[PDB]
Amino acid sequence: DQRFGDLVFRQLAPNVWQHTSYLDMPGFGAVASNGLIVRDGGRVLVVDTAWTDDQTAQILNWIKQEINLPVALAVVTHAHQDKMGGMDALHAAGIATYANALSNQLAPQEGMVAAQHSLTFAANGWVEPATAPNFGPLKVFYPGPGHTSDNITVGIDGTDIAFGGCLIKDSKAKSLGNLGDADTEHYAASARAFGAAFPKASMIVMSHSAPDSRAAITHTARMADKLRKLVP
Amino acid sequence: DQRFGDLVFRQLAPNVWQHTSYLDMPGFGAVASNGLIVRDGGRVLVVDTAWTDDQTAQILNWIKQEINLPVALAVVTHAHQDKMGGMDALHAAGIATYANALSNQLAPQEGMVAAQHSLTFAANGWVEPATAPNFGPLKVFYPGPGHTSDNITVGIDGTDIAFGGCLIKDSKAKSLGNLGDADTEHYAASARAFGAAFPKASMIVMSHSAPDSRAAITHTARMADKLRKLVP
Ligand SMILES: [Zn+2]
Ligand SMILES: [Zn+2]
Ligand SMILES: [Zn+2]
Ligand SMILES: [Zn+2]
Repeated sequence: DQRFGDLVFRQLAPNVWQHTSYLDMPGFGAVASNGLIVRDGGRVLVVDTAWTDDQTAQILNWIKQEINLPVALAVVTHAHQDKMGGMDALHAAGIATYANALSNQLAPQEGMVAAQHSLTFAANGWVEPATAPNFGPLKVFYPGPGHTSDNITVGIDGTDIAFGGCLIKDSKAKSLGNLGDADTEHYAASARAFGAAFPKASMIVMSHSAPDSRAAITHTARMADKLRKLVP
Repeated sequence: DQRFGDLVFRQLAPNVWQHTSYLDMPGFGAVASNGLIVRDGGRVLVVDTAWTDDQTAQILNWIKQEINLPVALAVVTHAHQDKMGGMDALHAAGIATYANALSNQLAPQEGMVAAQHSLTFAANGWVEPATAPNFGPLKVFYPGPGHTSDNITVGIDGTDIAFGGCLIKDSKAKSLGNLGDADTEHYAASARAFGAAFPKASMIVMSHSAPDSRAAITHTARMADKLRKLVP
């Protein structure tokens, strides 16, 4: 695990790294958020920003020093601060940014700055390739509402890795979330859709926990299931 | 205002009618649901099905008898029974059907049959015209999650009418109704988006009330304001 400033990096495969940023906040402590960095031939692809523009810049600085390839594009997984808080740093660096159209639509409402481009999805959940030009091994899937209405998901082709973002909870989590933009009705089915979209992923990377097995997916849907009846 | 089988039709403008149908529920008597019929030159456009296939067939029969123009297409406003229950009646009649891609994605989970085509929306909420061919005066807008994640909205060009579907409740409603699929965080902003998208609409048609003034929007948005709670 390479430390770089306030960011931590963990190689998950040749060509794939997890980036982790921390939001240092009173009462709680540091809240971790994870994203991905993927080397695809002669360029780098990033999934998710860090919490802040300055932390995101540090990712880019780490990429420069450790990998020394240019960053072609970033995909951002939904319109929350842990995923899109550093969009300005990506834009300032001349990186082409992508998000779900709905994520761009909601961005202003949240405190976020919108990605430059909007991804669109088929009825099957799969991204319309015309809207995701040159994503290389990044396979982008919209599993349905869950953690959020806009949440998207990313598989990394030629690896066992799939990224659930904040949709999939840890195999030992007890809660699905605190905020009313989680879709309690559909969550379980969204969790499962994700699993069905990347049936070969054995390593399941997520926003707030160390990578886990496919048990995270099962656990997350099960939770979602039991809760559906208890929400006031 | 006219009765035809177990449906009710109400002319709202030259060229525009409200269709009403009823589903007996155990919770209480007949529950009404409203949709639209629009004459555009030499063809008819339909917004929303009735609750059932049979009831939707009667809408077609009424169109035949009262307007006697062919039905070019139907747009459906979200994946719930009152809006999409009659999809099979539309497809058996050879009518081209459209829904939010998300509505089509969610359909199976919801007991619904998917539309034949998927609508896609820009970051600003307006429908991508390439996905909505020949919609004539139908101006389709996705205001953001509210009643449902997938709820869409329709303005009728050259009229004062805007259709909020189940997003908007009338200005005298005691509640926002069923919140099971609702996005409590974004609802108020989605309500307002709708209003901002059709700033000239003075007649606001909705799924479960008689047409109302713009006060319905304000009232809806304000009820929804009371749903956002800060969570520690
Ligand atoms: Zn989030
Ligand atoms: Zn998160
Ligand atoms: Zn509904
Ligand atoms: Zn309804």
